[PDB]
Amino acid sequence: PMFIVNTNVPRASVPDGFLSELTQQLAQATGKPPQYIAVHVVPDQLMAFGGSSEPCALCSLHSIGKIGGAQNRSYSKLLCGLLAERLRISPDRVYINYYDMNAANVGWNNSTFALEHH
Amino acid sequence: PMFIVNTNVPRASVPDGFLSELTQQLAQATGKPPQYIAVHVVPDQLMAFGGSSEPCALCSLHSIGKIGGAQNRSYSKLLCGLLAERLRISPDRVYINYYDMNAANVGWNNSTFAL
Amino acid sequence: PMFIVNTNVPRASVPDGFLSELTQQLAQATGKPPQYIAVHVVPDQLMAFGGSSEPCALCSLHSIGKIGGAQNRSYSKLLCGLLAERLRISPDRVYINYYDMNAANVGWNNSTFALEH
Ligand SMILES: *[C@@H](c1ccccc1F)c1ccc2cccnc2c1O
Ligand SMILES: *[C@@H](c1ccccc1F)c1ccc2cccnc2c1O
Ligand SMILES: *[C@H](c1ccccc1F)c1ccc2cccnc2c1O
Repeated sequence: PMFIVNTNVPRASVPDGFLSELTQQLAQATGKPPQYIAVHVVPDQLMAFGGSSEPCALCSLHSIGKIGGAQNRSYSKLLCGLLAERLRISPDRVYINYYDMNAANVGWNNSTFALEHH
Repeated sequence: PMFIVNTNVPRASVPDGFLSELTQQLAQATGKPPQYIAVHVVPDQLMAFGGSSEPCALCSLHSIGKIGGAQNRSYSKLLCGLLAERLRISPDRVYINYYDMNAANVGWNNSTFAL
Repeated sequence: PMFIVNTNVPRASVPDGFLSELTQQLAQATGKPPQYIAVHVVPDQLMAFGGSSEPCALCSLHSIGKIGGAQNRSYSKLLCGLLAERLRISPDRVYINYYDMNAANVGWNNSTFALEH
């Protein structure tokens, strides 16, 4: 699982432990061990949301499975809550794109997660 | 809908009004209200296109529907036109990835748009 | 085809020649002419892999076709090898998302690559 946050919030406003908190929370939420989880936060971005440059975030979550209607709603509540609490971004100025990745289309460690066939 | 531009053009070369013009033109082209539209411009990037570092752009447009053959060709004309005029990037050094998003896969305001 | 690398490795550590080597190696691996290949490298990123801030990279490769089981494993070996050699990033701290794009969903030069209908 991989979570990316792009925001116009300044770098100094990103709490020091934010990456670890996202990692732990995403581990719990996805049921995947933390060792698999990647997080990427990009502050100070030039963005508009609804024509306004008030604090906002455009995000993506990639996962192999564990993606879908009810699950995604749960992720949104969790992640909007963290962005609101830690970065002070209103949940209605956050977008999160969810991607259900096929194991064959995720590369890692010189190979992919499609190990079953040649 | 959501549009991202990554370019090696310097931030200083990004004109006042650019984000707003993108927002307005995207609202027009996609038919979605301006309040929906998110735009994100990332200048000063380390990029090569065809092995050359002349001005170029790599872009994406996500949308719930309104993605398709003729529509995408129309978006490309619109967006390449703007990037050429405003950022002086040649249209043949722009790539735009189009994504048709399912509403259940776009999160917003503590939920998704399937709800 | 376009390849993006986001990494917490500092810009100073990105070696002269890196983008060009990516460009030429990707042309070779995809069998596509270099003229088509776009590369984008983003250093100095605030990111974690497994909760650790040791060097890591999150990457993507988009291609119209030439995406699939064996091909992607080959791309991974190639690109992890280059990231390891050039940026000193361990292959097990690299993720690469592969996207098989439809020609109708890739814009270029005022249009797309779907010209048939
Ligand atoms: C999550 C993940 C991380 C980076 C890019 C794309 C992804 F889907 C993930 C990583 C590894 C993994 C191994 C086995 C089963 N599932 C996995 C993931 O969902
Ligand atoms: C590769 C490519 C570049 C940018 C975004 C998405 C892509 F798939 C690519 C570029 C151009 C092209 C022309 C004809 C046939 N295939 C092509 C590609 O795969
Ligand atoms: C715009 C949008 C933003 C991020 C990802 C994908 C998108 F399409 C958008 C926001 C909300 C919305 C609601 C209903 C129908 N379409 C919508 C959009 O296109």
